[PDB]
Amino acid sequence: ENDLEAIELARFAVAEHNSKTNAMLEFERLVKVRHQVVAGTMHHFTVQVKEAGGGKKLYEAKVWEKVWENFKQLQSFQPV
Amino acid sequence: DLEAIELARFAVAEHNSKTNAMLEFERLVKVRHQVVAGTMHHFTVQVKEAGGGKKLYEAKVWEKVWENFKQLQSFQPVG
Repeated sequence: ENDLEAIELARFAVAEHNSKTNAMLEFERLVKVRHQVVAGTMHHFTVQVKEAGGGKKLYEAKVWEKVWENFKQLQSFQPV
Repeated sequence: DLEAIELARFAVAEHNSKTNAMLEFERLVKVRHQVVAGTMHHFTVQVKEAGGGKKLYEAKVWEKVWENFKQLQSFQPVG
C-alpha cells in the first residue's frame, strides 16, 4: 500500500524497533500491508462449580466474543 | 447482569464438552467485560542498515480505534 497512513505506521514500527533495541535502521519502503480488524469483548469470569464428588470449586474463565459476528469461544478455564 | 450469567453457563458447558469433566454451574462470583476494538496491521518493510545495505522485516502494530494508542507487537527479519 501507498496509503500515507500505512507508511506512517510502518515508520513508527521501525522507529520503535530502534528505540527498543538501539538498532538505527532507516525506513526505506513499505512493500506489503495486511489489516486485521479486531472488535470484540473479552469476558473474565470467576465461577463456582459443583465438582464430581459434590465439591465446590472456583474457576476463572475467559470468553472471547466477536461483536459484529456470531462468535463466542472459551479461551481459558482455570482453577483458583 | 443475567447475560453475563449466560456466558458463564456456556463457559462451563464448553469446558465439559471439551474435557468431559461434567462440572456443574453453581454461582457467578466475579465479572469483568474488556472491550477490544482496533486494527492489527501486518507490514513487510524494507529498511536500510548500518551501513548500508537493504533488508526486509516483518512488523505487527496494534492500533486502537477509539483511543489514541498504537504499539509495536513484533519486529522480525524475514528469513
